[PDB]
Amino acid sequence: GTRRRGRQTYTRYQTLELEKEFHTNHYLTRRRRIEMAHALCLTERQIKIWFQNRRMKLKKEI
Repeated sequence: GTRRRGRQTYTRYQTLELEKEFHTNHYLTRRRRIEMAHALCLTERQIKIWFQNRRMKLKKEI
């Protein structure tokens, strides 16, 4: 039905579960990414995007 959805946003529930994750680990593995697809209930590539935009927005660690 709806496979080609056009949305470039994220919900608090996602931004949160994604924030804490990036805080604990810097790099996400293949299996680790899938583990998030369940809790977050999103595509496997969706997570990569949040990491590509986030990791790019920030730099180094204070």
